[PDB]
Amino acid sequence: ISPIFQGGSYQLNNKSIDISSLLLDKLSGESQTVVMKFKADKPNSLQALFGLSNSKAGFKNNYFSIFMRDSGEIGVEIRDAQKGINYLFSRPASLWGKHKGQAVENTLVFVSDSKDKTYTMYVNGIEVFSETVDTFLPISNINGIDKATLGAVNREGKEHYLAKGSIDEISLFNKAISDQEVSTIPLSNPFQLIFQSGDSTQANYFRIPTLYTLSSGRVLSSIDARYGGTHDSKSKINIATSYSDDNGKTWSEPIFAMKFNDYEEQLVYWPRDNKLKNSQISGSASFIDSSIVEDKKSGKTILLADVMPAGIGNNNANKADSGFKEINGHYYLKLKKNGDNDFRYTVRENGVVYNETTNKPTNYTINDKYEVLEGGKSLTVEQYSVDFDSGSLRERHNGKQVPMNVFYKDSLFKVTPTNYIAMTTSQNRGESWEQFKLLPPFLGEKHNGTYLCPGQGLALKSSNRLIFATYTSGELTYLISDDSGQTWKKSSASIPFKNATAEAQMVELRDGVIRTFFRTTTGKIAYMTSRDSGETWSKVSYIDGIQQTSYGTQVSAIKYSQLIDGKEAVILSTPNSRSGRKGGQLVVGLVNKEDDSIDWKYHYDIDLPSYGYAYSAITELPNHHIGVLFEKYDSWSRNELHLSNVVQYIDLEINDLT
Ligand SMILES: O=S(=O)(O)CCNCc1cccc(F)c1
Repeated sequence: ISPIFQGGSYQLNNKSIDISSLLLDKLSGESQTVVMKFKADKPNSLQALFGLSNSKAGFKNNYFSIFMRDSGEIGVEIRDAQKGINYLFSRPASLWGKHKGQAVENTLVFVSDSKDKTYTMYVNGIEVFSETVDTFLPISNINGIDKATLGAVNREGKEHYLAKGSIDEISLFNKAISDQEVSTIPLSNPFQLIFQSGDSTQANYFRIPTLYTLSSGRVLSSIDARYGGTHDSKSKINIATSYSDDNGKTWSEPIFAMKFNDYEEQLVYWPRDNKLKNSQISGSASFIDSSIVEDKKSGKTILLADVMPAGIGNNNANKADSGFKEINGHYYLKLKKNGDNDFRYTVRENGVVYNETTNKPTNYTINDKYEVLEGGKSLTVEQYSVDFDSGSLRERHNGKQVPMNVFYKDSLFKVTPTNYIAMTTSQNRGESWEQFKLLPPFLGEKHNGTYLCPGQGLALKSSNRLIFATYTSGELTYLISDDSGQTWKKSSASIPFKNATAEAQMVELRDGVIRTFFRTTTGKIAYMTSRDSGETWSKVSYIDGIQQTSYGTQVSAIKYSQLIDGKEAVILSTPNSRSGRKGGQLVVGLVNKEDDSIDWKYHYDIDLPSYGYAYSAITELPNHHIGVLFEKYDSWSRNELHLSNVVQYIDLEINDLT
């Protein structure tokens, strides 16, 4: 079906455009599709792009509108006072504003389907909502519609929700076009998706992106594949990876680097209403916060992530217990058996499960995958699936058996309910990953483990040294390996905060000189410096010229390979805002070789100051472009939970930044 109306190049300059004559008598039947290509790089706080209204006295609540907010939220209202219907459907963080300083053409498709009683909205090729109702209201079946309007809604003869922007193309159809037909509509996106809803991970949500450029030129990305909405652990989360061999143009189907099987990998539409949005998968083990590095010596890729046993997050993790027991020099994972009230077992050498009460070995062993064997025979547990069919979250057995893992709720032997760090390696640059190993405790038997800083580890250019930053109360705890990650030692660096989420990322300014940038609770990004390849660390300083919120946001950083303005250059990625996670910037700093101080000379705004930007990953692509994979939404805001396809990838050149 071809359009019943088609128009274009409308400038919305705080003055509505009447298209009633052109459109109203074209609308027929109960199903409609609106296709609109529009720009708004300077939107008003709340504005309507398109309206169908009853403009008469006493019918101010009889209208259909497509509206947007300066937060990037998109939505519709469908209202009829006589029918007593006031529908409002929307999703935050659905829009782009600007890319490389030019207004982005957003492609909006809204489908109003009378047969399925469903309203569906897509923006930039992403389905942002699909709502089914019991009582369907066709958009031109509103009582007394007499105006079709661009850039406002006409209510009682006056202009409401006046817009600033432009509509380059608008088409309407007297049909609810299919999901297939929608897929064929040309897009003008400034971004790409690496991970996305419906891909091989089957997670509907993603958080905590990473990027790392490998020596072969392959670019590797890791991420939290988050199943139970966007909630941190406790939840179900796996670590997924994807790579690009063509400088970020295309990406491989994801595989898992770290995954648990105690709960099904389910693509679930997590509820966003206030009563249910804090529903949380409460009995699954999870991985969270990955970080990547490449080792030149072995050629291996190394990935670490936090590990959380069933039902555990940072909120309830046993502080005061590492989960290991010291036996004269060595660290052994503790285990609690079904029915015991204490942890009377340890995993000794060769995975042998050992009874600490009688110093006796058992017939149980723990394999490489942390699965429980009895006499060489693999034990199993029944898997769980989750659903909201009952009206609340239900977690229940699904009839499938999976290998029994000591991180599981249903396991015969269970680890201490605290946080761990695991490592996995790849010998094929991310085509497959090994079974993970737990790192040993670094701060003692009675200290819970540190938290990995997501993003990149650091491979010093002039040596074999590998470093992963981690954080805990009162310090950064750098984990250092000189033997391809086979053994690790810690290097502790005091910071003047208690309990900070001090997510830290490192750059090598020059041989042996490391600057670490980190999240604080002060509203400023901090930094410290090592001049001996991470053995010792300076006191903490703060960057002026960038603002973060009181709670802070992860910051990513790289040392650029090429000189800028004749100087060594560092690039920082972070929100720049004291209010929320928004106003994303890449900030280019030039190093003063007199004292290694940095002058933050260029600020590149990734999109509008009001549009969301949270955790991020940055890398120098082999062609010297800059790749950025980032949460394009406010991942703190309690209004922006459980959004799909907001972690997005862009390609930039240094001349775009400067
Ligand atoms: O600042 S945010 O709230 O967006 C993310 C912080 N997540 C920290 C964390 C890290 C490891 C395990 C957890 F349960 C939680």
